[PDB]
Amino acid sequence: STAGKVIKCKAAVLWEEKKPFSIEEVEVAPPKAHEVRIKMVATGICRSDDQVVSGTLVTPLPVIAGHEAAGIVESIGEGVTTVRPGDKVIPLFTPQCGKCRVCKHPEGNFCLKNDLSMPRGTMQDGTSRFTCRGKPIHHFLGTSTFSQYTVVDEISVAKIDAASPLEKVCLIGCGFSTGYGSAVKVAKVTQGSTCAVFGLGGVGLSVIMGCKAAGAARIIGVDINKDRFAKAKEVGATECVNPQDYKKPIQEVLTEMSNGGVDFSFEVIGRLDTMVTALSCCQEAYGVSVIVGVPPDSQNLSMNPMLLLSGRTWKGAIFGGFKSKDSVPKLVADFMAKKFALDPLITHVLPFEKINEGFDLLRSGESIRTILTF
Amino acid sequence: STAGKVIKCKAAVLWEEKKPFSIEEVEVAPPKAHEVRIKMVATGICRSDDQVVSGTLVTPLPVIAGHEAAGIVESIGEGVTTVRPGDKVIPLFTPQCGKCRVCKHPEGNFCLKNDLSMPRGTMQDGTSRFTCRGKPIHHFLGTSTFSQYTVVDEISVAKIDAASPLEKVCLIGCGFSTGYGSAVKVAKVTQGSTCAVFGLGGVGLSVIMGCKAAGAARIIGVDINKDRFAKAKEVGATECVNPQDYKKPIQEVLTEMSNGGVDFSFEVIGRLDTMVTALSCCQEAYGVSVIVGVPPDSQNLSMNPMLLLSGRTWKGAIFGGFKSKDSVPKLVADFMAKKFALDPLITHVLPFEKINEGFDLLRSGESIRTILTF
Ligand SMILES: NC(=O)c1ccc[n+]([C@@H]2O[C@H](COP(=O)([O-])OP(=O)(O)OC[C@H]3O[C@@H](n4cnc5c(N)ncnc54)[C@H](O)[C@@H]3O)[C@@H](O)[C@H]2O)c1
Ligand SMILES: NC(=O)c1ccc[n+]([C@@H]2O[C@H](COP(=O)([O-])OP(=O)(O)OC[C@H]3O[C@@H](n4cnc5c(N)ncnc54)[C@H](O)[C@@H]3O)[C@@H](O)[C@H]2O)c1
Ligand SMILES: OCc1ccc(F)cc1F
Ligand SMILES: OCc1ccc(F)cc1F
Ligand SMILES: [Zn+2]
Ligand SMILES: [Zn+2]
Ligand SMILES: [Zn+2]
Ligand SMILES: [Zn+2]
Repeated sequence: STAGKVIKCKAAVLWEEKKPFSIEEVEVAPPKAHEVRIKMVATGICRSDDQVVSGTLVTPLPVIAGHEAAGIVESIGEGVTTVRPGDKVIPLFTPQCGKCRVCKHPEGNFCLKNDLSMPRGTMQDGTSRFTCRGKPIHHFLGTSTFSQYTVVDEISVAKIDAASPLEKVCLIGCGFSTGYGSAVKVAKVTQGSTCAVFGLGGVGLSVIMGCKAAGAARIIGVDINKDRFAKAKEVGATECVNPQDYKKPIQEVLTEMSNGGVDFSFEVIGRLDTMVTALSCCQEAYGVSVIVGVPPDSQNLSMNPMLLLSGRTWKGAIFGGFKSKDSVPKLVADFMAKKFALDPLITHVLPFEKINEGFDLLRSGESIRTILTF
Repeated sequence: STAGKVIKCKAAVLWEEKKPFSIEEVEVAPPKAHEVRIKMVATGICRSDDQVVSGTLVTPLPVIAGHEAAGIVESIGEGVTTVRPGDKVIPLFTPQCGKCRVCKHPEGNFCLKNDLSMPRGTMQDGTSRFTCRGKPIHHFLGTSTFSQYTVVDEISVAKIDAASPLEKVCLIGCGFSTGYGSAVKVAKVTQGSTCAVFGLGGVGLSVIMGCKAAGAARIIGVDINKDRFAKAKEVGATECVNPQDYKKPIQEVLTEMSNGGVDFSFEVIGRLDTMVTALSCCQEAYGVSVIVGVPPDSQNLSMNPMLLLSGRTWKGAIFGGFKSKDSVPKLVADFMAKKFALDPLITHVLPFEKINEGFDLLRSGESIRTILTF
């Protein structure tokens, strides 16, 4: 008895940059044509959400943030054919319209309907389904998961296994898939190679899982927080180094360790300097470096193009290069088949009402992934 | 008769930056172990040699430049097994030692014995085989082809078909292979794709040849000199554009023409601004951009890493990605079998004695490639 009606529910609203989320009542409009309204079951706290609070990732405010989640369909608008009420689903922060040139390309995944390149913070139709204190609130990446209910366009949701544990597979909505895919699909890590992963938070650990699954012989974790090394080795790092321990630049250390440069490097932090360092540490003639971290808004890096002329390949990707709607159900199935592990990424599980505390664990460095439960 | 003795011959010596070459007598020492002394037959004037004169490409002076050439073995040092006196050969400015990690890698070609990354201007043993006015003269990229005779390490020379027309196949020693391989081996241009090529000199025309060979549907030539357009279309460009004709930046023009960005772009000029423009004009999610041009010494470019994070691939390569000693003889065999044409690249021919006039033709923009005959 909620279908077709406005739902009044709790959501975490970000009214302004550099302020705590405000947990309060919002109104969620019913889904229009080709839209899906979801009751949220679990959502992760991803560094990108903090970057929105920090102002380094720009998107229109006020906003309902959150993009890594899973829930259950409450209702569908007219014309929806891929999910039904009661289905378990994961919102897709990168859509898959299936009709654009990128969707049709065998390698591309950054669908042209995304709200990332030039964020509008609305539904595909340019409007919002959220109201709070009488004011319209923006959506974020077409997902907006920090709410007991959200509405998403059909191209931004995927149906998953009805038996999946939503408090774990929400990670397939961002963190896990991004890291894993950056290794196995974007870099295409090869058996017996040497990999270096800069940044050992939730996404970096997933890159390590991918490098191990691809059969890398050496996976060097790189982080300035040594507290992260233990878990990195658990999931597959063979060695870990802290740049702060050395008197010489880390790229020099890594080139020496790998007898001339690594086969694959990954920047999984979001800093301009580590992107160049990661590039440099890969072997100059055949090395490949993948940018995964989201850089600060509007800032350019500076680099010497001879680093590329010698033969290096540099690339970046969103969401591990996975075509989202095709891939997410498959990843959940693979998870149910024990093909990979999600527990090592989860360090804290908190009620949704503790979202601010969850963000504090992330900022302090205490957590890898905190999952919020509704 | 000359075996084991010093040979006195004419060479084009560059005593100082920004000055004409001095054609005068030099002394060329006999080859030491694993060295090969070559009587030169033809050499091309490549933009890189002019960059040495300009000082934008740094290597120790005074020097005998020249690196795109063919000739006939005059004598071999002790232990040489891959060429013999009388064989036709092409010197390799990127060596192939066959032993280092890069030589052993299936994709790499920038052998660690190269004299390009940290140029010393000598033979592999750290010394010079050239004397002029009683002073030692530096080698260039282990080739030094602007001389009637040169001495090269065995790893920097390839034996070619004894019936090869040396005044045409010298281009396989640089210009043609670099461009053609940049398209077919490095970028891996696909059938039906859209390519954009920045710079329509000798190497850019070779990239067009490779794109056409690979089956590209559209090949867009980009150059500020419209006099280059006719020849570009002759070798396969479908359209040519001069950035100076437009009010908007050329990456916007190319993105418009290609309905969202090109599949493959190539920077074949050597400017920092065009490397970034070329990267930008490839499609944001799956585009590939290859840097072929040689940038000014020690200068960094500035770019926004979001260009990569969306999915673009950026890479560069030396000599078309070709393992040099393995590939050169195969490229010559293919030329002899009419698999590709070299004549369209050659616009002028002069005797070696007119090398300065040859450089004037390149600098004025009149020539594509001038071949010098000894
Ligand atoms: N490309 C995408 O689709 C995508 C998806 C998810 C996340 N991201 C980006 O990935 C990055 C990683 O996200 P996360 O959730 O793992 O973040 P996180 O904060 O959990 O991990 C960051 C890690 O980097 C380390 N670090 C910080 N500064 C460092 C330095 N100078 N040198 C070495 N290590 C350093 C930190 O100690 C921490 O362990 C963020 O920028 C995030 O926005 C991108
Ligand atoms: N990677 C390698 O192994 C390798 C090998 C050979 C040459 N190179 C480099 O390749 C580059 C091209 O060599 P080339 O012999 O073809 O040179 P070239 O001078 O014959 O051609 C350069 C072309 O660029 C055009 N151009 C100049 N400025 C431009 C601008 N702003 N926009 C568009 N077009 C512009 C010129 O008009 C000209 O046609 C040089 O930098 C050279 O050193 C690299
Ligand atoms: O973590 C989700 C995410 C991924 C890429 C990006 F550029 C912004 C963003 F929010
Ligand atoms: O044209 C030969 C050549 C190729 C690449 C480079 F970096 C320098 C150089 F001289
Ligand atoms: Zn699409
Ligand atoms: Zn995320
Ligand atoms: Zn080698
Ligand atoms: Zn050259």
